[PDB]
Amino acid sequence: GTFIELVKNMKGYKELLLPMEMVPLPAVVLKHVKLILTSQKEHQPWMTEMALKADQCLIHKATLDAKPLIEAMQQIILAMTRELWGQIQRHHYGIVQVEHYVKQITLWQDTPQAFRGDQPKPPSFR
Amino acid sequence: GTFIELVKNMKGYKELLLPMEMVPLPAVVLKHVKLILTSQKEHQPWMTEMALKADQCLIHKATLDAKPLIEAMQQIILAMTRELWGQIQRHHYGIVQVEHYVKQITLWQDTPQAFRGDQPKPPSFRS
Amino acid sequence: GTFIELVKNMKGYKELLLPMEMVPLPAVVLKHVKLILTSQKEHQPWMTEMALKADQCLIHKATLDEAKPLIEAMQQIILAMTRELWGQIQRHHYGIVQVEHYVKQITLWQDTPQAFRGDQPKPPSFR
Amino acid sequence: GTFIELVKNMKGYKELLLPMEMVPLPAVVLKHVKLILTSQKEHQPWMTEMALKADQCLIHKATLDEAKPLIEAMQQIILAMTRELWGQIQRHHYGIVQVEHYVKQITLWQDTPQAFRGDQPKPPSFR
Amino acid sequence: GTFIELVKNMKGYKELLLPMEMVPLPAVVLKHVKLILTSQKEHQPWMTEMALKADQCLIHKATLDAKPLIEAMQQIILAMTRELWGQIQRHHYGIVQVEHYVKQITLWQDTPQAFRGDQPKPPSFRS
Amino acid sequence: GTFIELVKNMKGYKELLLPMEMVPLPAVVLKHVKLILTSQKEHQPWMTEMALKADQCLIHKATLDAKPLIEAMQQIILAMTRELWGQIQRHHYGIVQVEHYVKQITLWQDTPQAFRGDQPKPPSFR
Repeated sequence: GTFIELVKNMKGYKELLLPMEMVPLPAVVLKHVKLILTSQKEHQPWMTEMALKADQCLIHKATLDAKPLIEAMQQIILAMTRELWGQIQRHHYGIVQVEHYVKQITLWQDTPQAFRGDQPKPPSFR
Repeated sequence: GTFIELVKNMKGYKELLLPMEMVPLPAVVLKHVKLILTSQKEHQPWMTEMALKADQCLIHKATLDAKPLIEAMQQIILAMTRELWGQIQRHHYGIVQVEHYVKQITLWQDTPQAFRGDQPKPPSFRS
Repeated sequence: GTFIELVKNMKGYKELLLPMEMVPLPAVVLKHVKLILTSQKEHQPWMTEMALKADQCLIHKATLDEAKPLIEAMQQIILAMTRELWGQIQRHHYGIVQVEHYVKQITLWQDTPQAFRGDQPKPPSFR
Repeated sequence: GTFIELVKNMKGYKELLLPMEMVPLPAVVLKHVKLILTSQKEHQPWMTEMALKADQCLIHKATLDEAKPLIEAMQQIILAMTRELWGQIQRHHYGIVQVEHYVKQITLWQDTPQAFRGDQPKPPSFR
Repeated sequence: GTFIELVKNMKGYKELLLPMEMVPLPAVVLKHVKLILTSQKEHQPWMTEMALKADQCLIHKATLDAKPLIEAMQQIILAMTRELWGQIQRHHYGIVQVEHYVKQITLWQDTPQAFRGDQPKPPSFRS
Repeated sequence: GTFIELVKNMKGYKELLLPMEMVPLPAVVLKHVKLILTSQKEHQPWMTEMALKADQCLIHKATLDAKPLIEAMQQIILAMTRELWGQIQRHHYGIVQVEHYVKQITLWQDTPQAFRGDQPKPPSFR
């Protein structure tokens, strides 16, 4: 995964992916995909990326129907699901709000529990 | 493939992926990713998207190092390269030029081989 | 800390050391050093000193990762550096006045008996 | 020095490290720390960081004053700190531009063969 | 090759050297050097650089007139011609045009042979 | 080496290479290459020439690990080192200053020792 490491060291880079624990489960994340694609018109390039991304999860899920080999796919599904959910948040809240929101989550989850305070408020559907 | 099928059944859709017979090998495609990512400044959102797909492809290749599982994964890798390779040409030529170039190949490929003629050349690089 | 004693009498002096229990583990502290450096667009002399200070911790981690007195001595140096590094991160993220003002409230809040503490003080907003 | 690599590409960056042979022994370096602090009348944030940095050396001196790898490791940390402390002393006494400008002349002067070096470069005036 | 590797890992880098499979033979390349150098006026700094490389290549060829030594030198000569030949095209076509022409060959060469198509032509000569 | 002779007979040509004796030793000359390339940004065409030139010396140096054949490489290393050092001087002092400085060196080194006087002052880092 050296490719992402190079980007993470670049100038003006802000992470847009939530921690694995905070990411929803599969399937339920896919439900939001239909609520966006089916409810959208005037196709745009980003809509194809999500479709070409969501369908990969289904193929991996269908593969459930070597165990170390199988374990790799399960991690991949979570990785793709984490990436896929980021676009869903990017679509609802835009891009700027997600940048600030993700930054606060890290601080609240990094400081010791004795001084965290309260979980930061997620952004609004503006 | 239902999700991609829905997108194709839309208005304003423009396919940007070349036929599988023209995409380079996975190793070659990853080579261009490093050159583009390494020689870039002022990180842009699309750069992260390209990197994430490259990371996913690497994991599958490492996993290769159960026949339905093995055979199915190979198809995913080929699809991943096609999606990633088509995104590279957007950076080199441009999305507008890619549409015509992909469209030209389709008519050229669909035309009978007897009178097919010379293959059209790729567009000019983005300035 | 004889040098520190030479700074207490100075007019504009402040105690730039958060409680030892407040700071997280060294690994997490270094993680936020990259984010502040990566996010920053321009350059100031302070970040260069910050970058060098963090680098020393990694060598100490690698170096640490009859000898008990020295092995224990290395840990104390690493922890002390983390507090100083963690102080800069907090002050930059929130502000010098807010951190010092916040520290006094929480420091007194813990001292007050639990039967009358009430609620914990206001955590500074990221601004 | 991965963090340092993140600062080289920055526009306003300079190499703030004099040659190891140029700096004196640690004891002499700490001696001039008091003079700059004692002479100074007002307070700025930089001296507070300088005071803390010097204090760490004294603990290392006391701490240093199968164990060979760690004992040798402590010496390297002390020497590296002295260069950074010695750099600040020189820049403050003479100036940032003069020190960097002077370093290049002397660095090249030594490289030139003795048969054609001539005379040593100009030592910066105390101003 | 560390030094060249460092340059490739920079921003604004543009490779100007063709693949070794396309460079002419060393004798042919030296032929163009004489024509350019002989038919020139108002000596320019780049002219000296081209001449010096040509002189170095000649010495190696004369030296040919120990297998690791002999084999290693032949690789140097081929590299020398590639570096020298790439510099000739800068004078004929131009640096800007060379970048695209070299870039076009890379995509053309990387594209699968089945659908590779006609080889792109060189740019127009500098006026 | 007839190629350089043709250039040396051209109009408006000024030598920028110091005598062999005044040129530093190898390796130490290479140290300045790193201090320039590693400290440089916004790659420029000349930076590639130095890299493609310095690396040749390393290959020749590695060859140390037929003696008339070997002697040829040693002379080549000095020749390349002399050429490589000229670029280093050209980078620090520019081009105009080096032209004048090299000219004075020749006069001081050509006149008899009874009338040389003092070695000319090398230029400054302007």
